[PDB]
Amino acid sequence: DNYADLSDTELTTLLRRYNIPHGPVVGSTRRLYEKKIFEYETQRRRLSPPSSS
Repeated sequence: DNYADLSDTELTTLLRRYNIPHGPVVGSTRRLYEKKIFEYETQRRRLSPPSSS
């Protein structure tokens, strides 16, 4: 998509706009957040658990 142009704000606008379980946006767990954000919009996104699993 474009995880080589956006900056931190967008990460949080992509880790806080969908509400992905993200804590501190640090280097290590930086891609894991810009990477969850991939299926989140191309096959899955929330599908929260209505009953169990």
